[PDB]
Amino acid sequence: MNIFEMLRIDEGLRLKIYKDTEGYYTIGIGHLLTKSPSLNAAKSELDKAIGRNTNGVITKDEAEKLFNQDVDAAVRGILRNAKLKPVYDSLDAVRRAALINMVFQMGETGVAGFTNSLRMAQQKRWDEAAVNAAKSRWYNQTPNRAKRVITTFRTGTWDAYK
Ligand SMILES: [Cl-]
Ligand SMILES: [Cl-]
Ligand SMILES: [Kr]
Ligand SMILES: [Kr]
Ligand SMILES: [Kr]
Repeated sequence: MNIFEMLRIDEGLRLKIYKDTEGYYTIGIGHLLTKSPSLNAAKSELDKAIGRNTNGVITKDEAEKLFNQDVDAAVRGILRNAKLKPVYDSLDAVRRAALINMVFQMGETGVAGFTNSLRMAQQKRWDEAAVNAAKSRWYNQTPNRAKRVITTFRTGTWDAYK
């Protein structure tokens, strides 16, 4: 199991523009197109992303390309975030994956806000931090995913993903 496999399980794969749980236009493997209501806006954003006239549909290949990019940007964002980088570096590899997952899903920003947990996470207080992260809109909104991610973070194993 690795980060790609993990997020691929958590975000799925859709070839046609769809709305996420939040109702935002998205495509591929969790590739948010836009926050705007405009499906037109969304095709435009899509076209620009792919470099062609998609007409709201991409191939698998295209989807995996956005995904590679998105994973990559997620990692690089972490590493340029001053709050984040140090937690990251302190982590073992499974746990690092958990952090990247959250960052991909919520942004450096949304993640920036788990300060209380993350501190505990920097401290190796697996249980404490896990319980605190649970007190989050994040968890209440996508409890099953949230659960898998928090378990991975806490245990440092992929059990949740088997
Ligand atoms: Cl893009
Ligand atoms: Cl979920
Ligand atoms: Kr955390
Ligand atoms: Kr955690
Ligand atoms: Kr966490």
